[PDB]
Amino acid sequence: LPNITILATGGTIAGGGDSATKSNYTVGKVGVENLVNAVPQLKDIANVKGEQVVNIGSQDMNDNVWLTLAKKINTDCDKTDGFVITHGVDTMEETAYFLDLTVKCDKPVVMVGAMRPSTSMSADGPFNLYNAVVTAADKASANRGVLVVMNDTVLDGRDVTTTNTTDVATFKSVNYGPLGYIHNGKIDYQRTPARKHTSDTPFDVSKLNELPKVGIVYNYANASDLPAKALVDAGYDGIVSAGVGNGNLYKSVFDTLATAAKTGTAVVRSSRVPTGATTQDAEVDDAKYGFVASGTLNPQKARVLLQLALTQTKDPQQIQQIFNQY
Amino acid sequence: LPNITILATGGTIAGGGDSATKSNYTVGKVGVENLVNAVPQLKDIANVKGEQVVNIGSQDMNDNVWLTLAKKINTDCDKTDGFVITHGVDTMEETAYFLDLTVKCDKPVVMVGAMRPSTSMSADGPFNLYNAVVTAADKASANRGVLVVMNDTVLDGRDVTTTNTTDVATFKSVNYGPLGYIHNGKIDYQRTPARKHTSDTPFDVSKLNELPKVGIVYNYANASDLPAKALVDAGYDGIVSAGVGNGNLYKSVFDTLATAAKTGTAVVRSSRVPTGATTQDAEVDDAKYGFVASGTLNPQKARVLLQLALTQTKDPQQIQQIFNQY
Amino acid sequence: LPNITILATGGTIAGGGDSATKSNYTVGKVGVENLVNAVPQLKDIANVKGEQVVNIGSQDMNDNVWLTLAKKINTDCDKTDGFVITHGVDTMEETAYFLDLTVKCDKPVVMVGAMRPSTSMSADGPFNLYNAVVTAADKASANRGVLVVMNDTVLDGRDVTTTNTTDVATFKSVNYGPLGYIHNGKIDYQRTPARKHTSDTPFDVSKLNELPKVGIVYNYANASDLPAKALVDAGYDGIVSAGVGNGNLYKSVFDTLATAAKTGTAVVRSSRVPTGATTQDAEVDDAKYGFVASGTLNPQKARVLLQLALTQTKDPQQIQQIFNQY
Amino acid sequence: LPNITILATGGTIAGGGDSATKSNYTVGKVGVENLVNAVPQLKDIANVKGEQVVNIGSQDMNDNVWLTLAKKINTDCDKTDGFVITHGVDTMEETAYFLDLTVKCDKPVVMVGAMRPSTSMSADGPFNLYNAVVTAADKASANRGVLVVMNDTVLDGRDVTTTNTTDVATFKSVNYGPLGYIHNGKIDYQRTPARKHTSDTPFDVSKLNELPKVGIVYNYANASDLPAKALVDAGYDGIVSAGVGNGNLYKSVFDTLATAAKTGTAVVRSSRVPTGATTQDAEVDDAKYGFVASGTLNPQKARVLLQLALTQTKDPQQIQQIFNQY
Repeated sequence: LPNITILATGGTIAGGGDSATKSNYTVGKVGVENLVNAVPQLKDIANVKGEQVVNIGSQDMNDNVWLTLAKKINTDCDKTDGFVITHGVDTMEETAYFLDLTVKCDKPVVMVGAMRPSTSMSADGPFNLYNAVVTAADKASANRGVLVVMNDTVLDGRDVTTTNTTDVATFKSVNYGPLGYIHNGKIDYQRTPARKHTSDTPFDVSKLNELPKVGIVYNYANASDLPAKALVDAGYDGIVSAGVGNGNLYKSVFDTLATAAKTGTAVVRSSRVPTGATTQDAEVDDAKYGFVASGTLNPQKARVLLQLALTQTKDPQQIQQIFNQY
Repeated sequence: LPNITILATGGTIAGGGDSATKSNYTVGKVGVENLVNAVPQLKDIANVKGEQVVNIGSQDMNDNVWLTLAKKINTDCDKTDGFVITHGVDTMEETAYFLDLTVKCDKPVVMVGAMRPSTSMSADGPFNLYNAVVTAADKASANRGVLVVMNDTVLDGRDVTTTNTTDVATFKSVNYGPLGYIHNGKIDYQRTPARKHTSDTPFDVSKLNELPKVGIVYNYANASDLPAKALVDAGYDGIVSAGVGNGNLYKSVFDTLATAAKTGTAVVRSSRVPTGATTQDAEVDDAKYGFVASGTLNPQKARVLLQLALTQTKDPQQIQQIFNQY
Repeated sequence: LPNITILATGGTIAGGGDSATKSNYTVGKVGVENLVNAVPQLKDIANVKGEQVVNIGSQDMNDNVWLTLAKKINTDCDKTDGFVITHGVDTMEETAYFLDLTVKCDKPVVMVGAMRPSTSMSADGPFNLYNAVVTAADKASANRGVLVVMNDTVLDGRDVTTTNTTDVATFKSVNYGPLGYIHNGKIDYQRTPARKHTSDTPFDVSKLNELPKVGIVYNYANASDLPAKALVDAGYDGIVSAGVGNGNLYKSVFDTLATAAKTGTAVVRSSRVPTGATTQDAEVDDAKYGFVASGTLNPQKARVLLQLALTQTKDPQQIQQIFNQY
Repeated sequence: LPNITILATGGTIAGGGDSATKSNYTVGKVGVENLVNAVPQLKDIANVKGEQVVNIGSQDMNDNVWLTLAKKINTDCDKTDGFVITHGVDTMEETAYFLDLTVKCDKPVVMVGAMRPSTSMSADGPFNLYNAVVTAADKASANRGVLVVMNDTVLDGRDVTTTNTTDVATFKSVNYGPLGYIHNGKIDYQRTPARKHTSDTPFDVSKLNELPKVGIVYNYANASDLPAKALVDAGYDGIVSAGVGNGNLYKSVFDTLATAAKTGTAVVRSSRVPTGATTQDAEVDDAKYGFVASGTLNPQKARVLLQLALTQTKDPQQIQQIFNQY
C-alpha cells in the first residue's frame, strides 16, 4: 500500500459547531489526527501520515502559506508516494492553481475540503478525504498537475472553482469539465489539462521569500475609481480587473488602469462573469494600453498567474504569452 | 394590437463591426428607429414607438441613467401598453433589478440585448427584440416585476444574471430559474418572483437626483485592505463585500469593514461565488459587527438594493429586514 | 411541535451494504422506526410517527403502490399536520408527480430519499430526512403541491427529476427551478408551481383499483417499430414516445403511432432530451395525426398524466387541453 | 487555404418554413449549394466543396447512412484536408459517435447543425457552419476524433449530447466537457478525449453491408415487458436498457433481459438519467446475468458501441472490455 502525506491547513473539513443540526461553526480548533481517525477505512487504501502546516479558515489564506506548501511538497517529494492537502473551500481554487504552477513533484498532489463542518449531520468531509486519498494513491493521477477532489469528482487545479455558497456539490471545472469520476474507490480518467503545469512551468519559488503585490478591483455600474487608485498609490506590481461582460471596465476604472500600465503596473483584464474567456479583439485594444487578457482565468486565478509572471518579467507582451500558455 | 414603447440605451444589440465573421465591435452608432426597421415582423404584433434615452456601452451605466429610466417609465406608464428597453449585456442585471425596485408601472417592462453585433453572422438581436416585444405585448407578463428576455426565455429582474462572457445563452436565473419560455410567439408562464417588486416596494425615486454612494470590494487570498479603506476614507454610505465562499472576508478586509460598520458605513456581505445565498449563522456573527447578509443577491445586485435601502434608513437591522423582503 | 407522518416505501435511504467505503448495496431490509431513531434531532422539530407502506426498490414502483399512497394520504389528511414519504431515487420523480395530481390533502407532502446507503461514509439520508421533516413542518410549504426535498433544496413535484446516476445533488427542477432552499432549518420560498395540482385537478383516484395501460417507446437512429407494435397489439390505452430532439419520431415508429392514434390508442409525443418542451407547431402536425404534445413533461412524467387523463377522456383534443393545464 | 469537403445529410440547417417568425418547418428541400452561398465569408477560410449524400431529417437517420458516410470519408480522406458534415440535431450524437468509432481518416471530421431553420430570424446555421469550417481547417483539430461544433464550441463525438429541445445552446459534453471554444475564428484547445477513437479502434466497416440489430427499451414505474419481448422474439443481436437511476430495471424487464442474455442476446444496461455513469458493483450483479454496464454512454450511444462490438464478438466479458476502452 502506498505512503500518502496529509498536509493540513484548516478549513471547514476541520471546523466545528456545538450542534450537528445548526449551521453555525468556527475553524482552527480541530487537528489532522482527528480527521484521520474519523475515516478508519483509510487503512485499507494507504499508509497515511499527517502534518498540521497551519490551521486556518481559507478566507485567511495568504502568500506565505502558499510558499510554505510549495517548498514543502518540492522538498519532501522523494519521501512519499503522494500528497493530500486539507483546505477550506473559500480559496481552494486559488491555492490549487498556485500549487499547479509551482510544484515540481509530479507525484499526485490532491486538495480536499468539505462544505459541512466535521460536527454536522451527513458531514461530507470523511468520504471526501477517502476519495482524495484514493486519488492520491492512484498511479494514473500522476502528471495531471495539481488536483481538487470533491463530491466524487477529480478536478484540475486551473479550471476548478467553487460555484455555490453552500452546496456539497459546489466544485466544478466550469469551462472544460472534470478529469474523472470516482466510483467504488476507482477512477476512470478521460481528460488531462493541456495547459502547462508543474515541472513544465518556469516558475520556481524555492528561493522566494515573498510574491509580487497584485490586487483585484471589481467593475459594476457607477464604479468608483478609488480602489484602483489606492492600489496604484501603494505601488502595486500588478492589478487584476474583475470586469463586466467580456472583461470590460467602467470608464473611471479604465482611465486609472490605463495610466497605471503606462507607468509599468501590470494590468490584467478578467471578468466577474463566472464562465467563459476574457478575450482579445473584443472592445478593448489591449496592445494599445499595455493590458493583458486573462482568458478563462477568473480574477482570483488571474492574480495567481500574474504574481508568478511578475517574478519573471514586467513586459506586457511577455505576460500575455504567459497567460496564453499556463 | 398593443402600443409598445422601446426605450433605447445602447448595447451590443445596436453595436457593429467591420465584418460579419470577426469578433471586434464598438457600441452606440446605431439608432433606435434603425433597429426597429430591421425587424419588420414587429408590425405583426405591436405598434412600436422608439425613443433614444442614452447611447452607451452598459459598462459605463451609472446612477443618472437609472434615475432617468425609472422616472420616464413611471411618467409614461399611462401612455403605452408596455415597455421594451434595449441595453448592453454587461450590466443588464444591475439595471433590471434597479428598475425592478423603483418602477411603479405594473404594465410589462422588458429588457433585451444581444451578445453578437448587429452586423455579425447569425446575429441574435433581431429575434431577441422580437421576443422582447412578444413578452411586453402579453397581458400575462403584467405584475411579474421587471423582466429580461434573452434566448427565448423570460427571466425575472432579481435573479437574472449573465453566466458566460460570449455565449448567446448567457442570461440565466441561476438560483430560482426562469418564469416562462417563448415558442412560436407565445409564453407558457409557470413561475413569478415572490420577492416584492415595483409597486410593492417603498422605494420612490421620482424626486431624487442622486443615489447613496455604495462601493464593492473583492475578497481573495492575501487581499489588501486598501480598496476598503479608500471607500471608508471617502465617507461612502455603504460597502458591499464580494466575499469568498459563504460571504467570508479576508482578515484585513474584515478589520476595515468591522470599523466602517460602527462608523457610519452600512456593510453588506455578498459573495463572489456565482450562485447561492450569503447566509446568516455561518462563520460571521453579523449582529455583533453590524453587518447585513445579502442572501442570493450577488455583489452588484446587493449594491442596488443597499443604495435604495440607504434612501430610507441607515440602521443595519432595518437594512437587513429590507434584504429579507426585496 | 407539529405532528408529522412518515410513510416509508423503501429506497436507498434505508438500503445498506457490507462496508462504508464500497458502492454495493441491496435496498429494503431497514425499518421505518429504525430510520427515525438514527436521527434523534427530529425530536427538536416534530412528533414523528412512522408507517411502512411497502418496502421495495423504487425501480419496481408500480400503479398499485401509487394508488395505495394517494388513498392513504387522502384518508389520513385530517389526522396529521404533514407527510414525509421515504422513497427510492430511481422513480421518485414519477411517484411525486402522480401524487401531485391525485393528492387532495393541501397539508405539506414531502418526498425524500438518498443517493448513498445508510451504512456509507458521509451518508446523505440523515440530513435529507431532517430537512424533509423541516419542510413538512413549515406552514409556508402548504398549497405548493407535492414536494421533493433533497440536498437542501425544495423542488416541486412536476418539474423535479434526477439528473445524475450517482451524485448526491442529482435532483433538480431542470426547466423552472426550485421553490426554496433550506439553511439552518428554515426555508426562503421564492417560487410556487403555476400548473394546477392536488385539489385543483379533477383526477380522483379514491375508488380506482387500476390505472389505464400506458407504455413508453424510445426513438433513436434505425429504431425498430416492434416495441410500439407490441403495445398496440396488446390494446394499450396510451403510448408515450420518448422522441428525438423536439419530440420527433423515427419513420417506422411514426407509421405505427399514426395508426395507433386513429385506432383507440392515445399517443403523446415527449422527448428523450432531458430539458425543454416537446412543442406543437414544429415538424409534426399533431392535429392531423391525433397526437398530443407533452410540453416539459418528460416521458415517464407524461405517462403519469396520460394515465390520469385516460380516467377522464379518450379524446386527443381534451387530452391535449389536460397537458396544457396540469 | 485548405480544401474542406462538406458532406450534407439534411437536418434543420437545411430546413425551411413559410415565415421567418413562426416555428413551423420541414426538412429535405434545401440543397448544400444554398447553405454554402448563405455563408459568403467561407471563402476567407477554405476552398469549400459540397456533396449532398442524402437529404433527410436526422429523426430518420439509419445504419445505411452511417455506413455510407464512414466509407466515403475513409475513401476520400486523401482528396481533402478536412470534412464538415451537415446533419440534423435530433440524432447528431449518435452519428458523431459511430463515425468516431469507424473513421480511419485522422484529418478533422466535424459535424454541424442548427436548431433554427435556415428561413428563421436569427438563424444559427450560417455562423455554426462557419465555425465548423474553421474547426475543420485548424491543423490542431486532427487526432481528436470526430467532432461536433455548435454554438462556438468544439465537442468530442463520444460525450456530446443534445440537452434541450429548442435551445441554440443545446449541445454539451455533459460528463467531461468540451475540447475548446471558438472565438474570432481561433480555437484554444485545452482537452482531448482519452477514450480510443478512429484509427485506434478495431472496428472496420469497409466491407460491411449491414450492422447487428440492437434495440432500446425504456424503464419506468410499472414498465411493460412487451417491448423487450418483442425485440427478443425477433431475434435481436443486442438490447440496450434505458434504465432508471444507476441503470436499474423494472422487475418484468429484468426477467426478460436476463433470460435473453442466457440464450446469447447481448444486453447492455444504460440509463435514462442524462448524466453520469451506469456503473458495475451497484445493485445489479452483471457477471451473474451476462449483462454489460454502459459507463457514461447514454442508451442511444450504447447502441452504437454495441452494434460495433457485435461485429467482433458475442462474449459479454469481451463486450464489457470494449465498453471500458471505447
